[PDB]
Amino acid sequence: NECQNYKRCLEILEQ
Amino acid sequence: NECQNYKRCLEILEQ
Amino acid sequence: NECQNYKRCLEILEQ
Repeated sequence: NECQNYKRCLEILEQ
Repeated sequence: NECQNYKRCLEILEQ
Repeated sequence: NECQNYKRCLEILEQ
């Protein structure tokens, strides 16, 4: 997998 | 998506 | 769930 959703969540939550 | 699992993991792992 | 993918992404991105 590409970590796409992980990165989206990281950007939104800032943690 | 809702980042539900991401948040669960973040809370457990504390990082 | 096991947070396996979350942990992989965390290790790669280092955040």
